[PDB]
Amino acid sequence: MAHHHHHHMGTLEAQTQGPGSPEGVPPTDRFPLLALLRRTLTEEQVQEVVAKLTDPESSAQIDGVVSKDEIEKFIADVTKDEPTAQDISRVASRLAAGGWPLAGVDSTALNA
Repeated sequence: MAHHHHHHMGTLEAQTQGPGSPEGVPPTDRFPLLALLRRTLTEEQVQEVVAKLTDPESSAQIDGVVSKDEIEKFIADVTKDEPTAQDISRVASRLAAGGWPLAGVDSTALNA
């Protein structure tokens, strides 16, 4: 009820850059790209969501519980206001592919 759905209207494949060529970066919450806080979760903000999500201790007090719905909470927490299957899927893709220690993860593919 009330909730509509704007169809896929967006051919604007955005580019990336960062400081130049972001690779070899350590898993540090404070990247230069974290100077952007907006409703529309771009890569940086998604990687931030997962950077928070990946700490199972902190989540236990941020909202007070640990349940996988937490993804939605953290997304909406980033001024998204609108955690849809898109957001949950992307974030989930990051944390799913974000296999900690040596899982074969790319230290550059975390950017776009």
